[PDB]
Amino acid sequence: APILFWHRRDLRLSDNIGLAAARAQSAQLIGLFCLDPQILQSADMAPARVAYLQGCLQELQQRYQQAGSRLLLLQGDPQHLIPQLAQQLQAEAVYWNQDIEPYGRDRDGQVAAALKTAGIRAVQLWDQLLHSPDQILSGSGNPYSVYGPFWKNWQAQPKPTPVATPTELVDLSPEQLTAIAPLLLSELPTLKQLGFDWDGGFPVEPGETAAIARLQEFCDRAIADYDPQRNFPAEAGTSGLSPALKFGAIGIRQAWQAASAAHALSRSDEARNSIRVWQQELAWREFYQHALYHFPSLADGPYRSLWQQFPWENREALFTAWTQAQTGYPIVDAAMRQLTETGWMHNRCRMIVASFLTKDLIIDWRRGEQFFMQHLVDGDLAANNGGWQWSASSGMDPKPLRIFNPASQAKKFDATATYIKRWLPELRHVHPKDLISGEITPIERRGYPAPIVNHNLRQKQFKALYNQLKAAI
Ligand SMILES: Cc1cc2nc3c(=O)[nH]c(=O)nc-3n(C[C@H](O)[C@@H](O)[C@@H](O)COP(=O)(O)OP(=O)(O)OC[C@H]3O[C@@H](n4cnc5c(N)ncnc54)[C@H](O)[C@@H]3O)c2cc1C
Repeated sequence: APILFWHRRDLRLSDNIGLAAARAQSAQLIGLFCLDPQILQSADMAPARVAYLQGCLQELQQRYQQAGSRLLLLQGDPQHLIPQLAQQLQAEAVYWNQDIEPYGRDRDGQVAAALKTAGIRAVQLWDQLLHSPDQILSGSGNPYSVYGPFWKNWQAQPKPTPVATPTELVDLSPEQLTAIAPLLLSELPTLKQLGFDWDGGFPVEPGETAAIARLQEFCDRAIADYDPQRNFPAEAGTSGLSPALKFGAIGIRQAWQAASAAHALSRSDEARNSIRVWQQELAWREFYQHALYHFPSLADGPYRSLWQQFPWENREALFTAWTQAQTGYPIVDAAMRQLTETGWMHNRCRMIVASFLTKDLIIDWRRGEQFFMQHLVDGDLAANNGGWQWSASSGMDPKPLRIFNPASQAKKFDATATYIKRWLPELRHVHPKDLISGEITPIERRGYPAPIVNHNLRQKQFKALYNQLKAAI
């Protein structure tokens, strides 16, 4: 009677809540991962993400072998294959860590129900969050739609520490392997076999080992300057751990512990502040994940009533130029180029290009949300939807109407155009002054396009549409 542990976005053996809980029940612990066609074949899957995922799985296969058992690989529909696998193995139970997204939660409910019908226990525990969505509630027992109060609560809650890595596992026998032979893939498919290609690199190399190494390195040095270095795209001031957190190559308790230890080690007020600021970013992460959990309709698009009626202009040609980094706005194009070429973008840049697509181009932001999901190595529904709702204050933590001025943003966060010239080398000959203002002479512009829109006119247009709608309602 073995216990199966179903991995999804927790591709590591260390600090894994459900895995550690399973090990406490049995040493005959076998891991499994199911390549779900509804996920892998989605038009919203990003090649960079498949590449990172695949790399994480290669290491996980090794970790299980070294631990004493193995990682089973399946390809097909979870609610059909997992119960069948469990039944063929006469599994005592199937464990996994809970999801916050609509698809995963619906899927899990079905798998759990199928397992129950088969008389097999299903244990679903919280792992990817320091505090589950049901632990953080207002005085009236309700979820938060405003960040301030959420943080006040979240910050005061006792923090959990990392759990133990399972050891001394017992592998499946030949007879057990024969019983499940039909449900398994003989080996982990290569990226190319899956029909994907990616050669743009990663913010952090794939796998548990690389993630843990990055966390330690960051907390050992860079984290001390996080504030204000986190604001400048030209600087490598952030952790680059986003895909590791999205796929769980690193445990959230490990991340919190490393930062906490660095804070206790530091004797500098500035360093301590920088570390606290990084820790709060983890809080923002939970704010958006808890929001998606409590208000799943957020995934459908503009949340607030007014925004569900916004008269998006939707000029496809403008959207296309945005996707191809041909907007004529240096700060925006450099950012879009970084995204398509490397699958990652500095947060200040995500804010900048999002504001541009939504406010300047006036394109339904779901188009941008989707493009980001089709290219981000860290593409995450909760954080991505949170970022795009943010571009219009159409969801959680709404703020008064505001429109970023690309030139103002560039001058403030890329004052010497170092980031711009880095991703737009064909403009390295241009003075930072003009790259920031976005006013480049045709001769020095070469093949670089002219601005696709006039910011002042677009800003007036967006405000006019907003004010007219607000009045009509
Ligand atoms: C339009 C838009 C889309 C976004 N899309 C994503 C996305 O698909 N996936 C993703 O994980 N984040 C997204 N972000 C949030 C963000 O830009 C980062 O998580 C990312 O830049 C991570 O870089 P890092 O790992 O170096 O972050 P660090 O600065 O080192 O922060 C550490 C961790 O905190 C979390 N984090 C930081 N900023 C935020 C935030 N604003 N919201 C949620 N989590 C945050 C991430 O897990 C990150 O790895 C989006 C933001 C915007 C404005």
